[PDB]
Amino acid sequence: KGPVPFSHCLPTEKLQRCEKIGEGVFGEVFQTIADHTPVAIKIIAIEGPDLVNGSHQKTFEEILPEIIISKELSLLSGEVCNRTEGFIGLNSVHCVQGSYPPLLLKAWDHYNSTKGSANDRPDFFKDDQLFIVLEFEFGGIDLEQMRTKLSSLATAKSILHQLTASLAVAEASLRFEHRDLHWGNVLLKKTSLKKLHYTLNGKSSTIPSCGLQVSIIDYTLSRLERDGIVVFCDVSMDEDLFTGDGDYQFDIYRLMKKENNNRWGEYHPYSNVLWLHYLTDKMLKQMTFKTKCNTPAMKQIKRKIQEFHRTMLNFSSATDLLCQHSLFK
Ligand SMILES: O=C1NCCCCCNc2ccn3ncc(c3n2)-c2cccc1c2
Ligand code: NA
Repeated sequence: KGPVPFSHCLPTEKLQRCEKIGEGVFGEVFQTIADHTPVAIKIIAIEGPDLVNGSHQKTFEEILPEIIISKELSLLSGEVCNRTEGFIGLNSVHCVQGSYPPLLLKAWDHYNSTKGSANDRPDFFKDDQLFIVLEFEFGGIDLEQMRTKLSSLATAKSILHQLTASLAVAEASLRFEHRDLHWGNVLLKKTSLKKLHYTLNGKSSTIPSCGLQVSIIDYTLSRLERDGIVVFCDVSMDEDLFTGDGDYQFDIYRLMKKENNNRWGEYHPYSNVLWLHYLTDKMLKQMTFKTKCNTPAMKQIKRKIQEFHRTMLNFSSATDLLCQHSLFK
């Protein structure tokens, strides 16, 4: 039948090792260890009548899109014709019932103390409350938190290339749009591989890693389709999403709406190009590299990224960028 107790997904040892790693209107994301293996746990309240972080809770039906999308993107690491590891593994999904575990509140508190939270402390849920718990592969640390930690603009180039490739592969296989690819949703993890591999419509290629593997996460707003069945988040009646300021990020939401005429069911892979532009913009303006571009070779990489910034909005998809933009030649 129905939901399982929190303790089914989060036994004592696993709860004791939880550290909060991020948040959103949806809820909370923690890192922990499951079977000696780091994982990320995303916890979303469903079906209740309380306001949570300023919104009503989703119904089970309303969470299925994100579950579906998470599974599809996870599957791309093991496909053949259109293959990428540039999203994240989905290990499990559960529906749990209970009040919020005190140990997760303790982790929540530590995060609020050190980084600050925009969320309601999740301590008001009763013992009949339902949640969806998604357990993901642990993908490393977000680009925003790594903004002063990267080696050089060659590393930035790798990151852009990886992101563009991953998005292209998902466009080709799934008519995917991420739709919220701010720099908090780009993860970086060390790899000893010198080259990373992807396959796009049957053609395989490689990207120099610069020692990092990128994972694109958080599919709250994402869209895709399969066999003409579209799965998406309909934000056509959201006001607040389109009225932010203070960062180019908030312009991207408005520019998406302009591109799609507020019809979020449609496929508009230009949204992927918009997010990639926003990300290039962050690379050129808000990162501090450990090695400056004061050699001719590194200056040259900078000029290519500036050229990418200046021209990429004339491309129609991540696929168009990957296949045709001079940056990737
Ligand atoms: O919805 C998700 N994230 C939204 C909040 C940002 C947390 C960003 N930081 C990290 C750090 C490491 N990891 N590893 C996996 C994930 C993850 N997230 C992850 C996976 C799927 C969704 C989200 C997050
Ligand atoms: Na990944």
